[PDB]
Amino acid sequence: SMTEYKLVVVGACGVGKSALTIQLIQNHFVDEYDPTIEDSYRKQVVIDGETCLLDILDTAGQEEYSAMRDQYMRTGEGFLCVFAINNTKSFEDIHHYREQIKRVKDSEDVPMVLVGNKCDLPSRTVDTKQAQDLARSYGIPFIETSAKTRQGVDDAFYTLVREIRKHKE
Ligand SMILES: */C=C/C(=O)N1CCN(c2c(C#N)c(=O)n(-c3c(C)ccnc3C(C)C)c3nc(-c4c(N)c(Cl)cc(Cl)c4F)c(Cl)cc23)CC1
Ligand SMILES: Nc1nc2c(ncn2[C@@H]2O[C@H](COP(=O)(O)OP(=O)(O)O)[C@@H](O)[C@H]2O)c(=O)[nH]1
Ligand SMILES: [Mg+2]
Repeated sequence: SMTEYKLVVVGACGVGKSALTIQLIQNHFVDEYDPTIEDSYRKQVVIDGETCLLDILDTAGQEEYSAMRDQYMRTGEGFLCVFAINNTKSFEDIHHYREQIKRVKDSEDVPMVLVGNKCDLPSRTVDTKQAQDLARSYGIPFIETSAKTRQGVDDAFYTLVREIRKHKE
C-alpha cells in the first residue's frame, strides 16, 4: 500500500490555513472559504520519487466534538504551524500552537514546519529574521508561502513530509 501521511494545519483565524490547503490540493486561490469549516483533504503526490497520500486536516478551531479531528490529532504525523506575515498576534500565537502539539504527542520532537503565509503582501509586520530565529529555536524548518501566488506552497507540505520521513528513520 502507498504510504499515507495525516498532516494537521493549525494557526490563528484568517492566516490562510484553508487557502494554503485548497491551493495545494486544487491549484486555485479561495478568498471566501467559510472560516468555520473544518474538513480533511487528500492528494496523491510524489515527493523525492516516493508516492504518498497527503491526508490534511484544515482546522477551524470550532467547539463542536469531531471524531475526525480526534483521529487526526491522535494519529497525525506532522503539523503545519501557520502565521500571516502581516499579523503580529498570529505570530505570537505560534508558541501556544507548538505547546498544544507537544501536549497532544507528549514529545518535544514532533515533525513540524513553521509557515509564514501571505508573503505576496507589502504590509510585513513579522520580518523573515524573527521567524527564522524562532524556527531555529524550535529546531524546525521555516517556509515563506503565498497561497495567492503558490510560492512556497508545495515546499511547505513536502518539507513537512521530509521531516516525518527523517523522524521515522
Ligand atoms: C477563523 C477561525 C479559525 O481559523 N480558528 C482556528 C484557531 N482557533 C483556535 C483558538 C482560538 N481562538 C484557540 O484558542 N485554540 C486553543 C485552544 C482551544 C486551547 C489552547 N490553546 C489554543 C491556541 C491559543 C493554541 C485552538 N487550538 C487548536 C488546537 C490545536 N492547535 C492543536 Cl495542535 C490541538 C488541539 Cl486539540 C486544538 F484545539 C486549534 Cl486547531 C484551533 C484553536 C480558533 C478558530
Ligand atoms: N494576499 C493573500 N491573502 C491570503 C493568503 N492566504 C489567505 N489569504 C486570504 O486571507 C483570508 C483568510 O484565509 P483563510 O484561508 O480562509 O484563513 P483560515 O481562517 O486560516 O482558514 C481569505 O480572504 C484569503 O483569501 C495569501 O497568501 N495572500
Ligand atoms: Mg479556514
